[PDB]
Amino acid sequence: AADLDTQRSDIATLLKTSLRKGDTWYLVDSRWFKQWKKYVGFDSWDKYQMGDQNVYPGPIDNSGLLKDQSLKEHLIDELDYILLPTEGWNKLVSWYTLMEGQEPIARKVVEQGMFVKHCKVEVYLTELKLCENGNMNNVVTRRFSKADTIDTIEKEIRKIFSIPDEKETRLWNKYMSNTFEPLNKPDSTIQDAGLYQGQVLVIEQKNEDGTWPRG
Amino acid sequence: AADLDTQRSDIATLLKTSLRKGDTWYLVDSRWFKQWKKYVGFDSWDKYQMGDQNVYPGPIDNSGLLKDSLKEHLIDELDYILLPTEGWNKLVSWYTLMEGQEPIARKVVEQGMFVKHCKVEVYLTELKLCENGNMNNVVTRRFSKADTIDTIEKEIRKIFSIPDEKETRLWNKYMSNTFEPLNKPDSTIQDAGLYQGQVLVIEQKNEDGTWPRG
Repeated sequence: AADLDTQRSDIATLLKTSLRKGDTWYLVDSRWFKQWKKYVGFDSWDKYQMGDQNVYPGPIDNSGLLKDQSLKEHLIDELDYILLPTEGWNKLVSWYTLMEGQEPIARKVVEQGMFVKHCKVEVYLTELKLCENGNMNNVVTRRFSKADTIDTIEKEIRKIFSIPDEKETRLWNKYMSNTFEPLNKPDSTIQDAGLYQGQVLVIEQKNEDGTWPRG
Repeated sequence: AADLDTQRSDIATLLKTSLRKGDTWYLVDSRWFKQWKKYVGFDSWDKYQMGDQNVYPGPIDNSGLLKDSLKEHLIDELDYILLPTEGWNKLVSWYTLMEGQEPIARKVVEQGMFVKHCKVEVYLTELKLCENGNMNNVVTRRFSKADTIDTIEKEIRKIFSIPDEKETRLWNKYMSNTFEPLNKPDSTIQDAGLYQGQVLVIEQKNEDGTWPRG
């Protein structure tokens, strides 16, 4: 076995281990653990029997969490068991053994991705430079919120250059000199579209012909 | 004005005010704000000049933050602190706003952020799986809540030896015999509203190009 004081020290430390999707963690019946906590004096409120061999936990016993080898339903962490990382687990078995006729209870970490909405004070509105294929020198500046959509913008350009509700158009994002990317997701927000301060947007009007002025 | 102890504490809880989309907050130059702090004993480790005129902030001055009109790459907390409407008015009513100056009002914007939550998955989700032509031939698998409809379909395809060539579609079949189409391959089992013991049915397109269920 080990020094009783390092047993609690090391385990105390391993319990802090951070969850990494994929890693394997093991279950330990909360009852056995308590026998082990009492006997190692883990808690500052029950560290009064460490050493007593009448509170020797013996082999690790997980049978409480088991109906068959099959995990009882509605089990709650720190309630019916605690969890340990590969390391801290092996350390426990190498001090006490695993009660013959039982296989370890291994489970995996699951990661759930999600898009949270958070509020910030928009100190800088995104400043765009707007113009039209006809006259590239007539640049008009507008400031939008990052939460504003492309649609909100296209409609603003339309209004600025008095483009008819009935005329078809397309919108181009000018990322770098001589480089044009379409902006064809009306409902995309400025943030989601990756438009940044000072960016040039070019609107193109469809010819009375059907053809586009740019090709 | 108001006494220093209340100025400090008033402003202190106001700073903790919550960010609500559409709300208006006001910028204050850190230069002025650091002075106010010292003048009011805001920071507890720095109360030594509390009430000295040496550190009397003055009227509120944001000209540091302007060009001759907002300077770029200002940082929050470093160049400026932000105050709710009420906190602003208080400061103005205490030291007012320097002449030739307007407040710097900005609004709360809401924005997306991708975060990841992790846990030990103690109980996997059990599903029943079958091929549409054969309903009585049911096979159970246990999946992770993180698995996708696509990952599940692939698995089912193996179980029933459905060569890739065959196109397939997937259904959640309810006790009522309602067939719900699972047609978002990238939804996780959870995001797809799939639950322990539910029944999934894989349907193969006919050779002639028609679907069994139409």
